[PDB]
Amino acid sequence: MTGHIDPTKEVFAQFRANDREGPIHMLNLVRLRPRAAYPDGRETTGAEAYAAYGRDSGPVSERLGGKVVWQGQFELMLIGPQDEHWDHVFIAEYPSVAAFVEMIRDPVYREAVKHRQAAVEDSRLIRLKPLKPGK
Amino acid sequence: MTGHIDPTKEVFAQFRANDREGPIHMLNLVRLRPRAAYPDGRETTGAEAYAAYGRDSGPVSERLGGKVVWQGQFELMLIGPQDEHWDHVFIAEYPSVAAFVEMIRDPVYREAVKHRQAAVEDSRLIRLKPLKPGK
Ligand SMILES: [Cl-]
Ligand SMILES: [Cl-]
Repeated sequence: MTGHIDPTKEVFAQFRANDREGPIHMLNLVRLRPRAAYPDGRETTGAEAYAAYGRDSGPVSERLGGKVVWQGQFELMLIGPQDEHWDHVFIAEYPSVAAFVEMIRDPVYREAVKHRQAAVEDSRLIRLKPLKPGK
Repeated sequence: MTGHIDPTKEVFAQFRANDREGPIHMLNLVRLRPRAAYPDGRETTGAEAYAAYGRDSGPVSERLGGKVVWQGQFELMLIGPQDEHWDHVFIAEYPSVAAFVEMIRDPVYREAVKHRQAAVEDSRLIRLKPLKPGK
């Protein structure tokens, strides 16, 4: 897959534009590459690289209010194409758009994400407003 | 569009094949038609048809242990293609694979789902095993 790894500048501007007060839930669908694509040639698995991203970004996220509020192990694409499969599926909550922006501006995060860039073959990051589960 | 609306028979077999004990979380991503595509030709919005699906399927789901455990309003595809957007995004929990199979076999559900078939332009239905949110 030549898939989607990073957000575009235009769409991130849209993210920041919609700054309504309230938590944001970030649904992540991540397909990891078998071999990590670092610029230096280093040879490691996508999983190992994604782990490093996690290890190094965790504290920044935690400090600014991020928390993983749901996580699941992928078992089956019951409706959808079979070429779609995800290795990590989770929802991260942040208490504000501003918290998320501060995370992605953090110098420590900006280094950690270099690992994500090397790790991810394809992904989705869907921004949602949480609802009371009654439609 | 030619999206994915229903599960294929082969993939549903795989779903039933994996009958490990424990709840299942079903992540639904649903894109609705502007105009519902029933056999009748009747004019209703996709939203109206999906409403009817929910209305008539709710009791069956409830009776067999189904519950919506998380639900969100789509705000932005931050990472991914901009043509991907979803009108309904939620996670339904069932206590077993069998509970879910009994739902989709229920004759009341089998009529309700006709509304889903009319409503949905494209969708994903991802089966997950819930994890304790620590990687
Ligand atoms: Cl996130
Ligand atoms: Cl479901």
